[PDB]
Amino acid sequence: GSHMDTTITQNQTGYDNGYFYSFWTDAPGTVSMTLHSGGSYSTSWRNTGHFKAGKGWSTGGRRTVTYNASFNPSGIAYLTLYGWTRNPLVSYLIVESWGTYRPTGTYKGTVTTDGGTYDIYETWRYNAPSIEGTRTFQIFWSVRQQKRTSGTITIGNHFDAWARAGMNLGSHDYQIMATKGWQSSGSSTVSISEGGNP
Ligand SMILES: [N+]
Ligand SMILES: [N+]
Repeated sequence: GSHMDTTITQNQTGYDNGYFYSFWTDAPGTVSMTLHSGGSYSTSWRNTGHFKAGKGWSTGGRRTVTYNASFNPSGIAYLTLYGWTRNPLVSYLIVESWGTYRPTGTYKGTVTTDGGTYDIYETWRYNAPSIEGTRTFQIFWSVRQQKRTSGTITIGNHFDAWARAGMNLGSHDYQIMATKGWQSSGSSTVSISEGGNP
């Protein structure tokens, strides 16, 4: 594209081609995010700490989104539609692919959506970094039963299934198609846009 790509290595957020982006890590210098044209970005990490990087929207909602990804973890990493709510403070992850560790937790059934079935889990995070600072909060999970690296995510269907399982979201903060991980190494290239049939 005409876009002059840049590479981010320090915690930050902003907009790029109308897309909200977020980069966060506790191991600066060991992970980078490259901003591409439109809703595209790449990541690269080597012996990192915690990291999360993605493009999407500064205010989340019941969007139907379509993505395409190259996802290459050597350890614990996820390819995931990732977001936050406030009141209550909740982090949620719709997990499309994973590395050496598949997420698990308190199992609350399944949701079938977008050509596949997802396991539903709730976990808790204690005194951890958040959009509200150091906090204890819920994590809502949908983990696809088979990995994939492209397709359409009907976010509304996950929200509804969680609600039926008694997993209640607050007022939406950001919502990104993220590459997230803990330590080890890897790379990703991810393209996201709103669109596709719900
Ligand atoms: N750690
Ligand atoms: N993690």
